[PDB]
Amino acid sequence: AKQRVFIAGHRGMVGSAIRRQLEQRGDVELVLRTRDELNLLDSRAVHDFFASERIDQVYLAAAKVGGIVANNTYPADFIYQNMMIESNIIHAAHQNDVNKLLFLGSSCIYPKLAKQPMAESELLQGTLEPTNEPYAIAKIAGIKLCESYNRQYGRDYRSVMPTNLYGPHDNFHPSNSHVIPALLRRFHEATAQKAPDVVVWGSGTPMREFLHVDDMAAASIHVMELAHEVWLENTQPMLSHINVGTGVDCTIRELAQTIAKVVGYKGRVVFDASKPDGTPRKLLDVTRLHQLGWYHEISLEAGLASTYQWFLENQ
Amino acid sequence: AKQRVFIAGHRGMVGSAIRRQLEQRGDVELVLRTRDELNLLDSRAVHDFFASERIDQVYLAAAKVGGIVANNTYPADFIYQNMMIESNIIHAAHQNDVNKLLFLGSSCIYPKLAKQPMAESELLQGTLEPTNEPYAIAKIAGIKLCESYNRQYGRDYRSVMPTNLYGPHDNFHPSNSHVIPALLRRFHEATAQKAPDVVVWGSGTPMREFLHVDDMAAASIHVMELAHEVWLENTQPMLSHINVGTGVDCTIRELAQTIAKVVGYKGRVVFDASKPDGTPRKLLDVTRLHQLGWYHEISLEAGLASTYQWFLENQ
Ligand SMILES: NC(=O)c1ccc[n+]([C@@H]2O[C@H](COP(=O)([O-])OP(=O)(O)OC[C@H]3O[C@@H](n4cnc5c(N)ncnc54)[C@H](OP(=O)(O)O)[C@@H]3O)[C@@H](O)[C@H]2O)c1
Ligand SMILES: NC(=O)c1ccc[n+]([C@@H]2O[C@H](COP(=O)([O-])OP(=O)(O)OC[C@H]3O[C@@H](n4cnc5c(N)ncnc54)[C@H](OP(=O)(O)O)[C@@H]3O)[C@@H](O)[C@H]2O)c1
Repeated sequence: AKQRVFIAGHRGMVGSAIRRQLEQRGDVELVLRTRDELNLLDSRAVHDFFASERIDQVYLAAAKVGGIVANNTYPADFIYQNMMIESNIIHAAHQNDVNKLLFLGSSCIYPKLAKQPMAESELLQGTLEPTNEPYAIAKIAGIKLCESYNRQYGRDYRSVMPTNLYGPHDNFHPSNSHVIPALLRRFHEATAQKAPDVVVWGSGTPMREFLHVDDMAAASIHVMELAHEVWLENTQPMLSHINVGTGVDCTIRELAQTIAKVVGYKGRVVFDASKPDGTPRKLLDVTRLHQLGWYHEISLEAGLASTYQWFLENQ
Repeated sequence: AKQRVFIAGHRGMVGSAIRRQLEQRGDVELVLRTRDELNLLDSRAVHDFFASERIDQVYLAAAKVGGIVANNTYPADFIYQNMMIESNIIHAAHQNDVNKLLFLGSSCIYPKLAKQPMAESELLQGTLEPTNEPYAIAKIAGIKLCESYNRQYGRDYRSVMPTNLYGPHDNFHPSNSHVIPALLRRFHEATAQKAPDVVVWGSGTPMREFLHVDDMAAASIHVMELAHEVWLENTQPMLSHINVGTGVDCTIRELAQTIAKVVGYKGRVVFDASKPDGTPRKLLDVTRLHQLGWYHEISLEAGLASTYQWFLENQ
C-alpha cells in the first residue's frame, strides 16, 4: 500500500517542488486539491477532506505569502489566514489519525537581531522584524501547534525552517521585493534593452543565504522520512524545527554580479550606497540538518542558471 | 440606543466580573451566550451569531485557562482552542463591522527572564516559560491579530494584560497551582481541622503581584471606553496592549501570612526552603494604565477578605 500523501498548497513554489520529486515515487500516492476544490480556511471543508481521503502524511505547503509591500499592507490577512490554514490542517489531521506532518516555517520568523549564523535556538530570543511580524507570529504558532500535538498526543508533526528560496514558479516581476527573482527579471530586461547600467539600492556588502527550491524540497522529504527515533535524537520536543539552507553566505554584490553573468548582461551593475543596508549578515546554522545526513546539492551559480532557463521557458 | 455589548465567556471569572459591572449600566445592552448556546470554536456558528445580533462592542473573555498541571498536560488543547476562539471572534467581528473589541492577555505571556517591573515593551524580548508556552503563543497571536486588524482595517481592537488575578468565581481547591485560591482553601481547611501548621513550598522570599478581578474588570471597561485618540496617544500600533495591575509587589511570605490572618488561622504558616523558589521578582509596570487615569481600588487585605467571604457563601 503506497503511502497517501497530501501536499497542501501543491501549486505553490515549494509545494510544487515537493510534488515534482514525489511524483517520481512509486511508494507514494499523491492526494492534491486546488484552492477551488478545497479552501483550507474552511474548517468544515478541511475536516471533511481528512475524514474521507485516508491520508497518511501531510506536507503543509499552503500559506498566504508575499513580499515587503504585501506584508505591511495586508497584515491582518497574513496573520489570520496562516493561523487558520495551519490550525485547520493540524487539528483535522490529528482528529483523523494522520500521524505524520511536515510544517514549513520561514527564516523571517527569527528575531531581527539574532546571533549569526542562526541556530534553531534563536527562535523567540528577541523581537521580530516589524514588516514580517504578523506573518512570523502565525508561523511560530504553527511550529508550536506541531510541538504541542507531538507532546500531548504523541504525533510526529515535524517542521522545517527554510532560508531564502528561489527557483521555478517564483514571481519574476521587477518590483518583487525578493532579490533573486527581481534581479533575474531586471537584468533580463536590461539585457534586452541594452541598458548601460542596473542600479541596486545599498552598498552590496550585506551577506545573505540562498537555497534553490528543489534543494528545499529534497531536504523536506528527507526530514519527513527519517525514522522518528533519529529525528527525536536530533531535536527537542519544544525546540523541534530544523533549519534548511546552505549555511554559507554571499554578499548582495556577489549575488548581483553572478546574476548579471548568468543572464549575459554586458552593462554595469551599480550599487547606490546612499540607500541603507540591512543587517550585515543573516544566515541559518544548518548543523542539525547536516547531522541528519542531508547536504544541499545545487550551487548558487548552477541554481541561478537553471532558474533563469525556467524563466525563459515560462515568460 | 444602548450599545450592544457581547461579553464572550461571561460565566468565566473575568467575564462574570465585567458582566457584574456592566449589568448596572443603562447605556449598555448585554448580549450573552453560554457555551451550550454558542461554541466559540465553531467558525460558522460565531459568524452566524455576529451576522444576526447587531453587536457594537466585544469583551473577549472566553479562553481555555488552567494551572501548571493543565498547561503541561494538555498543551495542544491550550494552543489550538485559544487560537481558534480568538481568530473566530476577531475575524467575525471585523466581517460584521464590529469596530470595538477588548482582548485579554495574561502576564504569563512575557518572557521568563524579563526586566522587572515588566513594561509592555518586554513582550517578545526573550523566551517563554515552558509550562505556559503553548497558551502564551496563542495569547500573543491574539494581541497580534488585534493589532493587525487595527492597522489594516482601521479597527479599534484594544488589549489588556492582567497580572495574577483572584476573587469571586475562582477555583478554590487545595491543589490549585494558583497560590491565592489554593492558600485560601488550605488555610480554611487547616482552620476547620485545627491543624498545627500549614507548610508552603519555598522560602517565601519571591515577590509577586496580585489584583482583584473586580479591579481587573473596572480597568478593562475603563480601557475599552477611553476615546480612541487618547488610547492611541498612550499606545503604539504594534505595541498596543496595556498592563493591568497594581505595580506593587509583595513576598509570598506576606501573602501567606495575610491569608492566614484573613481566615482566622491560629496555627503556624511554615515555609519549606528545601523546595525551590521561582524568580525573585515578577510584576507589571502599570505606568501606561496610570497615565490613562485608572488606579486600582482594592487593597490586598480588603480583596482577600471579600474573596474569602465569597468563598464562604459558595462552598
Ligand atoms: N526563504 C524562506 O524562508 C521561505 C521562502 C518561501 C517559502 N517558505 C515557506 O514555504 C511556504 C510556502 O511558500 P511559497 O513560496 O511556496 O508560497 P506560494 O508559492 O505562494 O504558495 C502557497 C500555496 O498555498 C495555496 N493556498 C493559500 N491559501 C490557500 C487556501 N485558503 N486554500 C487552499 N490553498 C491555499 C496557494 O494558492 P493560491 O495562490 O491560489 O492562493 C499557493 O498555491 C511559506 O509559507 C514558508 O513557510 C519559506
Ligand atoms: N493574572 C493573569 O494574567 C490572568 C489571570 C486570569 C485570567 N486572565 C485573562 O482572562 C482570560 C479568562 O480567564 P478566566 O480566569 O476568566 O477563565 P475562566 O474563568 O476559565 O473563563 C473562561 C470562560 O470561557 C468560556 N469558554 C471557553 N471555551 C469556550 C468555547 N469553546 N465556547 C464558549 N465559551 C467558551 C468558558 O466556559 P466553560 O468553562 O464552560 O469551558 C469560561 O466560562 C484568560 O485567558 C487571561 O487572558 C489573565
